[PDB]
Amino acid sequence: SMEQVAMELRLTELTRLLRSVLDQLQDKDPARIFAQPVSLKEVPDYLDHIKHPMDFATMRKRLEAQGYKNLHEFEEDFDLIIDNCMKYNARDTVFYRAAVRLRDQGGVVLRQARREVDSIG
Repeated sequence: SMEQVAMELRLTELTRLLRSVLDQLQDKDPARIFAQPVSLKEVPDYLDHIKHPMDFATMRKRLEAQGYKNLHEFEEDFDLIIDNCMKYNARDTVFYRAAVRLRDQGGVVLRQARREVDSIG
């Protein structure tokens, strides 16, 4: 149908906007602490601690399959990256501190993204 196509152009454009959001958030992680999944070879107990692991590469795979239906879904995954880290790692660690800084800096980007998603529809 023509409606299915219109719907698909919307999803494509949301994907476009989320790709730019993802790039901006990932720039706030210059140390690349959150770039890839936590290695189960190197942290064998990780899944005993963290039930839903997340990282920027895994988000990017979902993004490119148009797997985010709305900004809320994408923010959920971003928040997992931060929240998982702040639980697994102690306060006095470079990892925990990196997550705090990503959260604080990401806030600004996400605030305008919400406005853009509502505005452009």
